[PDB]
Amino acid sequence: RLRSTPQDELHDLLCVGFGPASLAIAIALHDALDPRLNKSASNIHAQPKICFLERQKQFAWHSGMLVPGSKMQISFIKDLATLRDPRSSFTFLNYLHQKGRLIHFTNLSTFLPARLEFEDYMRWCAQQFSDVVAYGEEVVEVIPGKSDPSSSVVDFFTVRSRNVETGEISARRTRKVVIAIGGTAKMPSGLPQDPRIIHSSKYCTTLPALLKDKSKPYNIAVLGSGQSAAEIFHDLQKRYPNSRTTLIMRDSAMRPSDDSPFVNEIFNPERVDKFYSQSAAERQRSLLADKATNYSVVRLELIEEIYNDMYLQRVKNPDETQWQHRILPERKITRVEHHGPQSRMRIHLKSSKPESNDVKETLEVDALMVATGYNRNAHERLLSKVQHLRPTGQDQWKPHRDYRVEMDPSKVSSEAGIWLQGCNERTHGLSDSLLSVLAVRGGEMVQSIFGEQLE
Amino acid sequence: RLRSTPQDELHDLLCVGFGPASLAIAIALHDALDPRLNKSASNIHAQPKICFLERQKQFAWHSGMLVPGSKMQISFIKDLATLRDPRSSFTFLNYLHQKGRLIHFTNLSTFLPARLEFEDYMRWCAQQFSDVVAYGEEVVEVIPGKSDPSSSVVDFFTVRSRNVETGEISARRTRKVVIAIGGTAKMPSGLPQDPRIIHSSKYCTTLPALLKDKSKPYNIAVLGSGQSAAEIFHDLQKRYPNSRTTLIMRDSAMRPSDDSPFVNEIFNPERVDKFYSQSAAERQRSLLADKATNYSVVRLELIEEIYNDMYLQRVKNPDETQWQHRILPERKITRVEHHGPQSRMRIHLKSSKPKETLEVDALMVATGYNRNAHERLLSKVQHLRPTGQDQWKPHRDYRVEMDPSKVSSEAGIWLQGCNERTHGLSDSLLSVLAVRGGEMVQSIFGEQLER
Amino acid sequence: LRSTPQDELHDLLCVGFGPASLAIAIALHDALDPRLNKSASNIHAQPKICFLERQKQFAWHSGMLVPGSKMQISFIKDLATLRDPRSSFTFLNYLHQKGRLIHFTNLSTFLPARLEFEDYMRWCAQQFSDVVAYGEEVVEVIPGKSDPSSSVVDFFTVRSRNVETGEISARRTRKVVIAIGGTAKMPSGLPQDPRIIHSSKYCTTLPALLKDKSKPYNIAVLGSGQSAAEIFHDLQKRYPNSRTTLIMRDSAMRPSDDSPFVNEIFNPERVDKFYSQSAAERQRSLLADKATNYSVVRLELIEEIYNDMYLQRVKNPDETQWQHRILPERKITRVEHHGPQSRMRIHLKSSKPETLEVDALMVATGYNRNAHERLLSKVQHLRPTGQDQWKPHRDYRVEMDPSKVSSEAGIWLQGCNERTHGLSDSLLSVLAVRGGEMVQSIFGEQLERA
Amino acid sequence: RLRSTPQDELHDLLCVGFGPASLAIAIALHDALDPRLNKSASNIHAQPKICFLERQKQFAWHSGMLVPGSKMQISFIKDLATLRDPRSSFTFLNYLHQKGRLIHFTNLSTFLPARLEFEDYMRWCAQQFSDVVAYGEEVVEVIPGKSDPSSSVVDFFTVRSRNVETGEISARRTRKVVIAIGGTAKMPSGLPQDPRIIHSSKYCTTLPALLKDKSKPYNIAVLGSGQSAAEIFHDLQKRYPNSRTTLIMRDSAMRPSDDSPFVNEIFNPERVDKFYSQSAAERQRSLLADKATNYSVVRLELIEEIYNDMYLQRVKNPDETQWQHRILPERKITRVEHHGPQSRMRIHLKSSKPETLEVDALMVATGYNRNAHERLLSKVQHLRPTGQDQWKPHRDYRVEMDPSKVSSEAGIWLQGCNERTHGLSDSLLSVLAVRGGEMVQSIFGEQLERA
Ligand SMILES: Cc1cc2c(cc1C)N(C[C@H](O)[C@H](O)[C@H](O)COP(=O)(O)OP(=O)(O)OC[C@H]1O[C@@H](n3cnc4c(N)ncnc43)[C@H](O)[C@@H]1O)c1[nH]c(=O)[nH]c(=O)c1N2
Ligand SMILES: Cc1cc2c(cc1C)N(C[C@H](O)[C@H](O)[C@H](O)COP(=O)(O)OP(=O)(O)OC[C@H]1O[C@@H](n3cnc4c(N)ncnc43)[C@H](O)[C@@H]1O)c1[nH]c(=O)[nH]c(=O)c1N2
Ligand SMILES: Cc1cc2c(cc1C)N(C[C@H](O)[C@H](O)[C@H](O)COP(=O)(O)OP(=O)(O)OC[C@H]1O[C@@H](n3cnc4c(N)ncnc43)[C@H](O)[C@@H]1O)c1[nH]c(=O)[nH]c(=O)c1N2
Ligand SMILES: Cc1cc2c(cc1C)N(C[C@H](O)[C@H](O)[C@H](O)COP(=O)(O)OP(=O)(O)OC[C@H]1O[C@@H](n3cnc4c(N)ncnc43)[C@H](O)[C@@H]1O)c1[nH]c(=O)[nH]c(=O)c1N2
Ligand SMILES: NCCC[C@H](N)C(=O)O
Ligand SMILES: NCCC[C@H](N)C(=O)O
Ligand SMILES: NCCC[C@H](N)C(=O)O
Repeated sequence: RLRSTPQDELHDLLCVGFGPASLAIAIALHDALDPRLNKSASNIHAQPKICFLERQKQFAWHSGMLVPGSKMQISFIKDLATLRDPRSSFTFLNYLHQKGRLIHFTNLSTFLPARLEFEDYMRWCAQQFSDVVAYGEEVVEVIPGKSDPSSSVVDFFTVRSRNVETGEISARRTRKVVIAIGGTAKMPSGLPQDPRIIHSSKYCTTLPALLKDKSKPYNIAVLGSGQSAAEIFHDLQKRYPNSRTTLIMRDSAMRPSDDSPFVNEIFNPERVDKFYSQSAAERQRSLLADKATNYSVVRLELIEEIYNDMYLQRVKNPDETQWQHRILPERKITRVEHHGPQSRMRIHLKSSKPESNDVKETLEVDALMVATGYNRNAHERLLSKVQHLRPTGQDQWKPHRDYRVEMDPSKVSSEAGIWLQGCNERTHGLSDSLLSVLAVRGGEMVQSIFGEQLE
Repeated sequence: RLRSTPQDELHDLLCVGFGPASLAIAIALHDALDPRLNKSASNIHAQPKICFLERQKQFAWHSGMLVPGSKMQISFIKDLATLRDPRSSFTFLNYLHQKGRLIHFTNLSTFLPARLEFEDYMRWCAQQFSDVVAYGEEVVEVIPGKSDPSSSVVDFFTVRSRNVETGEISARRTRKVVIAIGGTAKMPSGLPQDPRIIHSSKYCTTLPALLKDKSKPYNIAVLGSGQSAAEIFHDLQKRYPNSRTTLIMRDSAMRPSDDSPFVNEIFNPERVDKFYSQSAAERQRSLLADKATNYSVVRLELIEEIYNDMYLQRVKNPDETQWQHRILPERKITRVEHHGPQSRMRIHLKSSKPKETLEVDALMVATGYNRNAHERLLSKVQHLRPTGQDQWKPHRDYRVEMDPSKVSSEAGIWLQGCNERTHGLSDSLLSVLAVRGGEMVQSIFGEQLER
Repeated sequence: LRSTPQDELHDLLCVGFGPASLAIAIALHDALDPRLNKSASNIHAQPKICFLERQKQFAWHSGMLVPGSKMQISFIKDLATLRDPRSSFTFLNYLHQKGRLIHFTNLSTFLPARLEFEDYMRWCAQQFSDVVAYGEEVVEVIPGKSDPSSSVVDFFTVRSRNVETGEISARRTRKVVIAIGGTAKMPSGLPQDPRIIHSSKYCTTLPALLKDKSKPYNIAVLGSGQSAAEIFHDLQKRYPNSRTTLIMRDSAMRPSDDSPFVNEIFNPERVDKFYSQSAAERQRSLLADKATNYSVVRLELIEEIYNDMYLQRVKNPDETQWQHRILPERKITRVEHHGPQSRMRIHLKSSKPETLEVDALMVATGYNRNAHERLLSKVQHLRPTGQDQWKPHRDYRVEMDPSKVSSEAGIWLQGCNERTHGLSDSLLSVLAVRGGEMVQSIFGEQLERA
Repeated sequence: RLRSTPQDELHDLLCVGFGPASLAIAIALHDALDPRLNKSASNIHAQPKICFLERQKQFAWHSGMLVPGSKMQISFIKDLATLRDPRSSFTFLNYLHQKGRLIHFTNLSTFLPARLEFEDYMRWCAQQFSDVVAYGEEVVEVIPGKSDPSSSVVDFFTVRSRNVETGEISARRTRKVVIAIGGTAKMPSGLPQDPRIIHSSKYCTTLPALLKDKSKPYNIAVLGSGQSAAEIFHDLQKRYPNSRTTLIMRDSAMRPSDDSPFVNEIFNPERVDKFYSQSAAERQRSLLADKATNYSVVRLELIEEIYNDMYLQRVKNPDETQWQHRILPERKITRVEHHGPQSRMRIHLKSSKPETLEVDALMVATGYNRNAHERLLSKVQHLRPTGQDQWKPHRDYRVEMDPSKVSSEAGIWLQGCNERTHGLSDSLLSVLAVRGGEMVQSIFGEQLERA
């Protein structure tokens, strides 16, 4: 439970996006006000005026990548509450207990539930906050607010959102803003725009509408060699059984993701303090050394499955060029021909060896899945009408350790501010975009944003 | 947490033993009284008068088998509370959080903590009941009590215990008794008593006192082929590196324990209802069908290590009879000669099918456990049973049958941990303790807590 | 190995050309190779050998080449390695010849796909095409007396029916090997119907019955061993909108046991120890080791099937609503199948000492290994008087009355001797070593003279 | 069996070293001369005059690192013959069959034999070449020979070795030389030389002579975080149960070695052709991208074991600084005080980003160098093409020589030190079986074809 604020009142906090980062904040505030879990909150009566705006029509966790049988890449103990308080009612185990499913999950013997199940757990959590989440609202800008228009100090912010069904613009006033909008699809700048070129994030939701007949002999290419690329390549061979699929990667091979126990301690919540305090050179060097814990890597078991699928083809035909499904390593796409009335595009491939008697290959494909990752800079556009409130000379938003961005103290009241969530890897460590530290961080955020107010 | 009852007052419940079974009852009672876990408890004034008697000097979980590196045989999710309420403060995960170790345990990636750790967890739990647990008290009998002697109705029980340090006998009066005393060492009937013949349960605590010099080339035999035998045999080779150890088993081979997921559902808490209601013939048949889940089986990984160690010996010497450590299958012990001043006993071996001798400094007897010590403990109330029973018969709720004309309905005796035959293969393990503790709190204190 | 003209007196005739006989062909080849056996340089006389196989080409339980099915035994136990790793008929040399050895090395598995191990044995078998007559089903074995003045049987006539033409062919031999594997075991209570198909004919017969891979068929599977689990699992992929039901009289699928100490019962050198035990001892031993082979599923497939069921529970807590269901501790009491309805009605009762409407029932109830009894009925009078069963010696030669059968003639059994020779007899476990033993038993004296 | 050549004759081939690389060459020549394996070998009555010089007294494979329980890091299929011919009598599987051990190894279900076992397998191979291997001979230089008086062309080489027992210098003449001397111990340039500073390569042989009492509470430090460091650190805690061990590494963590299936194909024999023909810049980039397949990495299972042991210490005491065994990451050694009459050295630590210990010994597990052939060949380096400062092998491992200074019938080959031109597999067992066969063609092809 959290009771709603009338839309027109001045909010204490408005959060943009209701994915796992914002949801853990919602959960942490709930637990902070629960006197059974927090002996102090016995004397507390007033609840902060909180509001969440989410672009999707309901809570959903990367729905375009809910590939049948995909598993989480992280232990369920790192759910949205347990590392902060195992007694919380929002643990994965308590959710299973409520679904009457806990003993059955115990016999699974896995730390890595299906992505479908973990979505249901977080959907189960999120439903308990329906009175403070406005769905179908896409935030478009954040503009400065002044209670006295003749004042030179901004003391609140107006968040504007467009309803995804009507297009109507709504305005909500708040003292503090959290931006937790995840990542945007990153496409190679050389690729043209075309309904047959689909980022991995829209795989489950748009590809079936393009290629309607599940038995047709489509040619489908996949670009990339990380977890998204591997899952799409593996699934397409099951989803379209008569298809010819081609995995295109600029590396020489899929490489295994690293979560060996010592290396994995960089994701511990208490490391965030050490990481933040290092110099920019140390943080950059560290992120590069631990690259294989998260980016451009595939879970070993899935590498092993794809290799076995390829081995079976080799058993049937010693000639790799005749295989139904193929991996073309150390290639890059140099041209995509897509104009004209035909269904298929023509992809031109050259070696990915640095430009420093080469051969060019062509493919005709009905679709190209682009599994080339994500950017986390969409907040720059959302915050562009308040960036003049930054300190003189900053070209980028600067979060402190507590995730609040730096602002000119003469332009912004100390009672107003903006916080960033999920886009702070460079200052806060490889865990920032993941589920890794969300439970603990939600607690930190509730202290940071509401600590004085609750006390 | 739970406040004490004066020793001389009439108790609501007395529990004999403070192992995991009693600890689960204590925890569930705490949780039933916790307004965070039951809003239907914010309006509860009186805490029931509860008492626990434990013979050991502190909480301890088979400390004589705390073999270096030994692991749990069950997922940590089946702890003393989670399957009943994951919000409990007595979960394993919350314990880790209090110890500041939760994130580190996460990187272990295991469902099977070290036995040493799970002991500390339950010990951490047990400390919060220190005001209601009397340690160093060995219960010796349970005797019937009558508030009106002129009556034919037993309406309470007197539990007598001997202090392990002083020998003083104490008497406590209670309306209800729980017996949760675990198992006793099962010894083969043909073996004589000798300080060199030591049951597995006393391995860590007695053997080092006997074989003090860790460098001597002792001959040590081990009898059995279940989990206790496998762990002792493996550990002896590290503990006494120059020893010659011999594993003696009547089966042909160590066999893996079965916790494959469909088979493992017999341990689910909700199976207890189905199992309890089956006939005596069906109950026996299923326990025999599911034997490989618990008795006479070794965790697959431990077998593989032992086999690898033997394989390495074969690499060094192809003649098995010259090996330092040996496994002798399909053998039974027919005689042990032990009378004499000489240090070693002479073990005589025969085939286990329906001359070999070993001279040994010690024999570890890893032959399992019996669970009927309650029969001796309850013999002075045996006349209160319905006429014709030669055994104590627990109902589904674990309360034993008593002649309704001889025992008041407000008094009773419950059994815990010794009911495998009527309640399933999960009765003696950690499997259903969290849910079962909750059930017991309902059965014994439900009416009292509701009013 | 060079062929023998059909009409000549053979030294050895083998009935069946599956893995059991193939191991013999391979072992005889190696016994004659001077690279492997120095003495064979002084042998130019090859024994007169011939193989009769009922299938049109070599094939290894092809009605069960289920997509993704794996071997249940390490590739080291191929058809030659445990006898001689230098043999050209090893699995590793096959991979090397196919140019696949390093790629297989990167698979890091001891358990090849069944498809692959079948191709490995097919590669072996093709090198014996001159002594294998395919499409020939042996129908009887009949005694021969070469000396009209004696009553002593000193050879055998094996007659076979060609499966395509029906012509009956007769071949004379001094010694016979029967290595015809197993026959489908069906529960005695089940009626015959084209919709009731044993697991051995799953891949080959069911597709002809259920042609539309997308139709919402109800398909039941009976049993809980490796075949039941592989079919139950595959049907959910093969007919994705189907409703499948696994019917078992046990309470659960149970894991197969190949832990290292238990598994030593399959070692080649155990056969001597096993054979010499009493009948009661051998019977007790087979019962104690049942979980090594019968009524058991590889753990990984159990875990997989359980995971699929768990996903259904996530989607719907009501098991009775599931697309795919397991009904444990059940038995089939009646099958209603006479009628125009496309579906049969299966009647279920509890198996301790509800109905389904199904388009098909897969019967995964295992195999019998006694078909040799009918094949040998015209020589049964040659057994020692008082024996009601064929008795193999340790060397697999069946006992015969020395006053009725010349010592130069005899009959050997392969694959049907579990009760006398151990759990390894019907499997691949000891075939390479046993191939060697058979060549010594059958050709030892002849190869020495030669 | 290859027959020996008289010591004073002109050899066709002389090999420096008799480790696995040279042994694979010996095996491949044997197989090339076997008419059972190569049909042509029937019409060959001329065995090449071959000789091997090995400094150790008998075949031995990194005996200084035969840590109890250490395992191969490579599938046994990549033994010294199988990838070239599975029918060879020198396969690992055939060795097991000859030792009567094949079925027992099968029940192990592993591709990774114990290093102790794989050592014995290669020793079993090596015994069959005893007539052409001179043990106890340390090669010190290779000198050019001119058989034609007044000529300026080198057409043979003199290999000189010192007897390890007597110190006597022997001279052997050959037209072709193979250098296969493996790697030399790499020590950090800042550390001083002291009997207490011991490279990992001498762990099993030298540390026990230094720290003789296995029960004393030594402080033993280990430097590095690759496979050698991890095995020693792990072993020291078993070998010296009361010691205080400290792992010092400049990385932040031990990282797992990569042999996942697609990545691992860089080790396939046929990749050598692809790698060799790539540009110098492309080869350096590829070697950098695949580093985690071989250098500064630990087998995952071993990392997990070390992490488990540390977790247990955390269970016993939450204060990392009080643990018996400790890991100090992101440190480098800046100073060692060791000139003193006190038994312990003083190690000074600073951050390894761009504290003191007192220890009885420091194990330096800092890897290997492969450039000792430069010193062995220094008296023939004037024969390199003008302008080369380094030895350059062709694809077939023959080093380039000025065609006007060296007869085409003479030459020198390198084995194992050619990673920069031939791929990450060059120094390992990965391609030895195939490569030996290639070497037999390269060195003896014309000679065997004329025969
Ligand atoms: C397919 C896939 C699978 C995983 C992962 C990534 C991907 C692509 N991740 C990493 C992933 O970032 C993480 O699991 C969470 O989604 C991060 O939560 P955030 O709320 O910061 O992002 P996220 O993208 O989840 O949530 C942001 C939300 O904001 C909304 N939004 C965006 N713009 C808006 C606007 N203008 N107005 C209103 N709402 C807006 C979006 O609709 C979305 O709901 C992961 N990590 C891990 O530790 N373990 C794992 O197993 C995985 N699995
Ligand atoms: C070495 C070993 C290891 C395990 C297991 C057994 C053994 C021998 N078990 C099974 C084991 O029975 C179970 O884990 C618990 O110990 C069950 O606890 P109980 O409380 O029923 O008795 P348990 O034996 O624990 O404790 C009963 C207590 O009663 C006391 N007592 C006895 N008589 C008394 C008297 N007259 N007066 C006072 N006190 C008395 C004893 O001192 C003891 O503390 C197990 N199960 C599982 O599910 N997972 C696992 O990993 C294991 N591990
Ligand atoms: C699906 C499946 C999978 C396996 C296994 C069984 C099944 C059903 N087995 C056990 C199996 O029995 C063993 O692998 C071999 O098939 C035994 O070979 P046999 O040659 O003795 O019989 P098998 O059935 O192979 O061969 C007998 C042959 O005789 C022929 N035949 C029969 N009657 C004839 C006649 N009258 N005239 C002419 N020819 C006739 C048949 O056509 C057949 O080819 C196994 N074991 C193991 O160790 N590892 C494993 O992975 C497996 N896998
Ligand atoms: C502890 C350890 C363990 C392994 C490995 C390395 C180390 C340090 N390796 C890599 C290793 O390099 C490989 O196993 C082989 O030993 C390489 O064989 P070489 O014969 O080229 O050198 P190697 O060092 O084996 O042999 C060279 C020989 O030349 C001798 N020698 C040197 N100088 C001489 C001189 N001047 N005169 C005479 N003789 C001289 C030496 O005595 C030695 O015997 C490995 N790789 C892999 O693929 N799998 C694995 O499991 C392992 N395991
Ligand atoms: N002996 C240990 C058995 C534990 C049981 N498999 C369970 O899951 O409860
Ligand atoms: N059903 C297959 C059993 C094979 C047996 N484990 C063996 O190793 O021979
Ligand atoms: N250091 C050992 C590397 C061996 C290599 N992965 C291979 O498979 O050949």
